[PDB]
Amino acid sequence: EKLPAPTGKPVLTISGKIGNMNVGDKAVFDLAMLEKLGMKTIETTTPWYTGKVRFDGIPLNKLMDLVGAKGTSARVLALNDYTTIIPIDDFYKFPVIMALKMNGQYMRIRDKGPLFIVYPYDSSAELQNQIYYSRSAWQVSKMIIE
Ligand SMILES: Nc1nc2ncc([C@H](O)[C@H](O)CO)nc2c(=O)[nH]1
Ligand SMILES: [Cl-]
Ligand SMILES: [Cl-]
Ligand SMILES: [Cl-]
Ligand SMILES: [Cl-]
Ligand SMILES: [Cl-]
Repeated sequence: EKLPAPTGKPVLTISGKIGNMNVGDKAVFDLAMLEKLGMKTIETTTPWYTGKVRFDGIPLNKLMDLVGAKGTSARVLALNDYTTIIPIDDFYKFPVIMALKMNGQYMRIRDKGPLFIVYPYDSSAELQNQIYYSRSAWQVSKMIIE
């Protein structure tokens, strides 16, 4: 089905090698649109917090299927200047999510919110390294499929 236009203010903008766009050559999502997609939880320890933290968000695998991603990598840009490149295969290899809530509460824009890419770190020794930590971009605003 076609992808609708955002009614609310945009929180995420996907562009690049995508097949489904709603605003020009881009897939723009308001918070409401993101929540229409199924949610998944990740309960894991992290190098940013003490103990386990509960992350609720949308799996990036279904997010890629929704925009019809046809690239190999994803250039993730933070609200300011942070940049990270994630191989799309990570989304199919791992149940990575785009977190919206942390401990059942929306993330504050001042902290990691509104969007935060999280991997299930404690689920695999392989995920316990800087590679995956560096790709866990917070305050996400744009995604470019390359
Ligand atoms: N927005 C944003 N997200 C980030 N996600 C992960 C990491 C890494 O843990 C390291 O700090 C840098 O690779 N740094 C950042 C960062 O600076 N900014
Ligand atoms: Cl809004
Ligand atoms: Cl909204
Ligand atoms: Cl769904
Ligand atoms: Cl390609
Ligand atoms: Cl292992």
